Order: sequence, then C-alpha cells, then structure tokens
Amino acid sequence: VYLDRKLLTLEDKELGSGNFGTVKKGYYQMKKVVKTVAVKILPALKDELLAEANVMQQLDNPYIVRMIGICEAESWMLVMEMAELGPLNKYLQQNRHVKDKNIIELVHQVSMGMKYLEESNFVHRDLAARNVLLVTQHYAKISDFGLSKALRADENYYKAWPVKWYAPECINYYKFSSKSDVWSFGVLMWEAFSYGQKPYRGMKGSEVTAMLEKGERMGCPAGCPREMYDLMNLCWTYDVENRPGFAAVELRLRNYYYDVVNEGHH
Ligand SMILES: CC(C)(C)NC(=O)c1c[nH]c2ncc(-c3ncn4c3CCCC4)nc12
Repeated sequence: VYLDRKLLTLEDKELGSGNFGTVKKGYYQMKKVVKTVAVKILPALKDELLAEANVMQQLDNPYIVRMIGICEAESWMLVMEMAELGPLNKYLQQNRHVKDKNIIELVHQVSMGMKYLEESNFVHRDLAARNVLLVTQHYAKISDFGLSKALRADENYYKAWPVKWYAPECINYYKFSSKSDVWSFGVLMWEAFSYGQKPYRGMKGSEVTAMLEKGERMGCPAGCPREMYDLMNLCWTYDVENRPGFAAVELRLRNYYYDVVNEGHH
C-alpha cells in the first residue's frame, strides 16, 4: 500500500481540480511494467484521505477504480488506476452520437459495481455521473470513495450537501444506506440518458426538496427507453423498504441489456 515517491513521475499539468481536490496524471514503476496512474493530491484532512484509502484497500471488483497505493511526500497522495476517457458526464456531453445500447451497457456495469459494494456493506454516499470513470468507451468504473463508510454490523445505514443526488431520508434523517445509493443511482441514470446534463437544472436545493415532497420527479430524457425511465422512477421510490436494492436493479438492467443486444443482432 505505501508507495515510493522516487518511482512515481507526475505530469506537471493536472487533469483537473474542484470539490475533490486536485487530480494529476503520472506513471508508476511497478514490479516490471510501468503503469499510467491518476493521482489525487490532498490535519483531520490527512485522516480523510487515509480513511478513503482504507476503504478502497477493501474493494476488489472489475467496476470499481483500483487504488495502487498511497504516498506521503510533498502532499499525501492517493494513487489510482488511470481512466483515459475520464468522467462519464463530461464524456457524454462531448459524445452525443453514443448509442442507446452503449449507455445501457455502462450504467449496467455501474450497477454491477454497486451490487458488489452493497454485498460488502459499504455505502458510497456520492454516487453520480461525475464519479463514474471510463477506461474505454465500453468500460465504466466507480470512483471517489471520499464519503464512503463501512456499515456497522448491527445496522443497514450510516447516520451523518450534493442535495440533488440524495434520497428523502438522507435529507430528513441523515440516514445513508445502500437504498439511498439506489436513489442516487436513479439520478445517475437520468444523467447518463441525458448525455451528462446536470439534474434539476436551474433549481435550488430547497426547490428540489419541495418538488420531491409533492411526489414530483424529473421527466423522461429525450430518446430514453421507457424501460429505463421506469427503472429510474423505481429507484426514486419514497419508501426505503420498498425502494429496490442493487441486486434487483442490476438484474433489471442485465435483462434489458440482453434484450437490446438481441434486437441489434436482428
Ligand atoms: C476524484 C475523481 C474526479 C472522481 N477522479 C478519480 O478518482 C480518478 C481515478 N482515476 C482517474 N483517471 C482519470 C480521471 C480524470 N480524467 C479526466 N478528468 C479526470 C478527473 C478530473 C476531471 C477531468 N480521474 C480519475
């Protein structure tokens, strides 16, 4: 887990900065090969980076960004695998010709990652299109575990804002569970089928909460299959018990993906 600064070469231009800090590109000399990496650069703040690292250390799934390790040098640094096509929201804004079936394939992969996170009893707590990275046009991985928590053995929720991705019960009761990650996944789907548009455009946090309270929901993106819209809406079920878990969401996605795959072969 602890990497050697002298084996890491960082590009001086950064890939980006914002809420999440700074991300730089570099490469890291492995046992034999050299690996292109993305590096997130950072007192209770030292602890938050370590705590994110502690989470990622515990995860191993094809649809989750892999942590190479951490290094204390100029700054604390979290070194991750590189996703060349970058964040999914920025990619779809730039690539409007991306077909319906491809978008289904990408959000299915996200659901596979999340089903695994749910099984591991971690809550992500920041699931959004901006945190899905594209390794290829056909391979998405979840990242940014900065808010992620391991669930206690006795409860299915963590008790504590990107209000636009949050389920009512996060807003009402500060309660975060795999079910509220499913709410968040609905909005991520809405983002994906809207080619990376931000949700609830032009609305304030308070107005979104008010809209949700009256049972109103975002409408169907232009050209989004009804089956996918119906699934987003199921994700945004008010009642936490009746809202589907990721197993159910992943199965629904998988089966629809096979459907469209079969139609394309015809
Ligand atoms: C914290 C955040 C943003 C979730 N990123 C990561 O966790 C990353 C892990 N591997 C990556 N590879 C590329 C980028 C990338 N490529 C282009 N950009 C980025 C991230 C910064 C904006 C532009 N971001 C990450």
